Amino acid sequence: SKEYHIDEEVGFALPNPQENLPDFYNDWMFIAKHLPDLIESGQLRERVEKLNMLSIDHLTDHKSQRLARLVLGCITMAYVWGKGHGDVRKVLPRNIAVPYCQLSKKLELPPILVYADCVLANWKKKDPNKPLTYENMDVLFSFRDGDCSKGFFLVSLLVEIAAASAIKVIPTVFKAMQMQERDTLLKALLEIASCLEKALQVFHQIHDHVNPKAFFSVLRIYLSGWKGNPQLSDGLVYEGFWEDPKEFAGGSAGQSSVFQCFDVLLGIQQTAGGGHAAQFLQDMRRYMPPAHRNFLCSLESNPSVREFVLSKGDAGLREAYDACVKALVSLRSYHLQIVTKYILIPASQGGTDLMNFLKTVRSTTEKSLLK
Amino acid sequence: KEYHIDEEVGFALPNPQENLPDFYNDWMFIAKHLPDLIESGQLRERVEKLNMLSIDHLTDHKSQRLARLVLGCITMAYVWGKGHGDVRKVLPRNIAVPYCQLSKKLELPPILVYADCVLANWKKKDPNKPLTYENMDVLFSFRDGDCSKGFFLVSLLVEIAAASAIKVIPTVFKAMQMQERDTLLKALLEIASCLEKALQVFHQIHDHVNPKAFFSVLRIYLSGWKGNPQLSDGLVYEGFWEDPKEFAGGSAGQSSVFQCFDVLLGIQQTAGGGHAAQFLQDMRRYMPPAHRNFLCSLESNPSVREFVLSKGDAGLREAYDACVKALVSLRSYHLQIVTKYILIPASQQGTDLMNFLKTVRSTTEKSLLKE
Ligand code: HEM
Ligand code: HEM
Ligand SMILES: Nc1ccc(Cl)cc1-c1ncn[nH]1
Ligand SMILES: Nc1ccc(Cl)cc1-c1ncn[nH]1
Ligand SMILES: Nc1ccc(Cl)cc1-c1ncn[nH]1
Ligand SMILES: Nc1ccc(Cl)cc1-c1ncn[nH]1
Repeated sequence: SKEYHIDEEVGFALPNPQENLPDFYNDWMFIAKHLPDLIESGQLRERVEKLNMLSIDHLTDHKSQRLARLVLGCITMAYVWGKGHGDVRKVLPRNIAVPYCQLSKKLELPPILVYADCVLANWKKKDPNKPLTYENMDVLFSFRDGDCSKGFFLVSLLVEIAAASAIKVIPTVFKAMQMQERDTLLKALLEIASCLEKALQVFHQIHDHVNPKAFFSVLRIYLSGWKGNPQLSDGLVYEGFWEDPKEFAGGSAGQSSVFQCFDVLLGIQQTAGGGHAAQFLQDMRRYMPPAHRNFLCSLESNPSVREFVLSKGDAGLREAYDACVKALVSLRSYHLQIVTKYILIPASQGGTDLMNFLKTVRSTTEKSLLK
Repeated sequence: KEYHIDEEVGFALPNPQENLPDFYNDWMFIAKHLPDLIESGQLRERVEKLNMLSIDHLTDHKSQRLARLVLGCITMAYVWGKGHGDVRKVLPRNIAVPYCQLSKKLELPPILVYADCVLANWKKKDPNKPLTYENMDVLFSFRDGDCSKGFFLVSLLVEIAAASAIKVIPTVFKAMQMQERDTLLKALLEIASCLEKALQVFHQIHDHVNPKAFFSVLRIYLSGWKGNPQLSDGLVYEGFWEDPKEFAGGSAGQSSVFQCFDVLLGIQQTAGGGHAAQFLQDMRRYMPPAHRNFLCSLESNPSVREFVLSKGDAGLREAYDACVKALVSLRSYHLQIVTKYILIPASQQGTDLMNFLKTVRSTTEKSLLKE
């Protein structure tokens, strides 16, 4: 595509993100890399309260401003959720609060671990001269041992890389519509469908590397935020930045541009209506990087691929379009079954509005089939 | 460009349609005699006796904007009735279905919206005269003595005064990239000139609106059903949705030209998770699609604010500040209007309203070039 910071190889992810900061900031990363055994010992909160306020004026490139936001975001999650059994810190220490916020609002992100931090900037290749498989990859940061966070972040990133392969044929879709290149558009839409289809096969790998009683009971709590949470009723205080507490939702895959872009490409207005789902997905855009909003906004301001394919009466076109929407329905319906496996049944051993929420998005997707 | 802009009237609808196809005479009669039907108590009767008219005989965009305006005023008149408290909670099928079908086609919620009752609700008496209050009028009003002509036309007149600055928005972004310091100064000054002229047109609101008529009559018919005690969980659109849906009443926050200058001047009115940032973002779902595409696409370009901040140019900075100073004066003068037309009439039988508008103005003066 364009300078929207989209890689041809990994798409919206950060290509080969940085693992080490300037040693100026080694006080920070010492904490982050040893979080699994700093939380167990009741000494993570104390060592955070010890650190003195470092300045953000020495983050040179963009790749280490991201790495900094990941470290500062992972510490912030570990500090406020503690061991994970209902002990909550409602005020973030001053000497890490204002470094987190000063950086965050220079990348136009909210001061909390978002999807682009802990997934897109949170990976590396085992052998740098090797492909992109679950074997040859490893996550840079985890919360506590045995939380399956390496499985969760990676297979989510792997299908992100899988679907993002279709991003570089989006410009083909829009210009085939402009020059009336029917055959090109048809092949373009078919290629998009093959990517969303194989992004579902990569999505099967979650049964192998994430365990339900693990995800629900440890990794869920560290990825929660302080927006509409009874544990942090009025939000979290960023000491020294805002005197009042600020609310921010936790990390979500709805904060991925790849996963929202195909809905606006195919003309599925998932943001239309006053529904809680249409509202959530819109709010989650301000939790995406700025170049990633501008890409979704630019897709919105293009002629509807749907209404174009609708007007042609082309049974070939209308099947290639229906192929893409069937791939999103299958993904969302298979995604519904794992929510039964990884939230519903673990919670058994309120929560019914979650399935309604997701079924709302699936139904709107499935109500966009042409024929 | 293609954002459906007008050289003279801007984001307003250029010379809207005054009549619909005689197929829809059943609708047009109810809208054109809205005060008489409500005054006699026979409006809800003639709406229930309506047959379902297919929206298919509405081809032109202008004939669809007129129908949205007609159906919207009838809808507002049906729900509120006499406006004294006896509200209807179910919108009859024979108007709810054509309403929602048309709203779907135009990507707007099924409720009366600024783009209907201001941008599409006006007429030029003499085509050879200028766009002045004595040359213009409205198409549809709610009650007798509701001062609908004043409120809508003063707003529409202000919208045109500010839209005269939209044509130099590409000049500002052209000059920033080609590094043309002179024309960027001239362009910024021209923007500040138009905004200060809009404040002068805004003064007419004292002449054609009176506080009692607005607060007691017109304000009622603009109220929606989102977060309202009288319609707890929305409105029934019979035959189109099994469940009631919530939607917000009309607001000038639904106007793009009033949100765009904040976006242009780098004044992030939408950053953070505050109520004000949320409300203004929520209102973009109430603007025409091409109008809300223009807002976020302005967010894509490099920020005019940080560019002026780097150039250490007492000329540039004084010109950039002049625009921000014009917004702060418009927003502060608007607060004197609110207390006259809402707060004071409330005191002859509120705060969260003021604290929103104070927060929005406070965010603008934070953008004054001293930080
Ligand atoms: C244990 C595994 C998973 C669980 C329990 C789960 C659960 C959920 C929940 C609760 C939501 C509601 C929105 C929110 O609360 O953030 C959601 C939405 C969503 N999830 Fe997941 N999820 C899982 C794995 C994944 C993965 C691996 C992906 C993609 C790589 C994904 C993609 C999405 C998307 C795109 C949405 C937005 C709604 C939509 O697009 O239909 N999920 N999921
Ligand atoms: C009787 C006269 C008026 C009253 C009582 C009034 C009241 C209000 C209210 C209640 C809001 C908050 C938004 C909402 O609650 O929906 C608001 C905001 C706003 N008003 Fe008005 N209004 C009046 C006239 C006007 C006019 C003629 C304009 C024309 C430009 C205008 C421009 C705006 C704008 C742009 C906002 C959005 C907030 C902002 O941009 O700062 N108002 N006003
Ligand atoms: N796949 C994910 C990866 C990272 C984060 Cl922070 C959240 C998710 C997710 N949110 C909803 N479902 N899955
Ligand atoms: N919308 C989605 C919902 C759930 C899952 Cl698992 C994936 C997607 C998606 N994949 C590509 N685009 N969107
Ligand atoms: N000026 C307006 C014109 C039409 C409608 Cl529906 C609302 C407003 C307004 N809302 C808040 N302030 N002004
Ligand atoms: N932001 C505003 C708030 C209140 C009023 Cl009355 C006008 C404006 C405005 N006019 C042109 N741009 N902005």
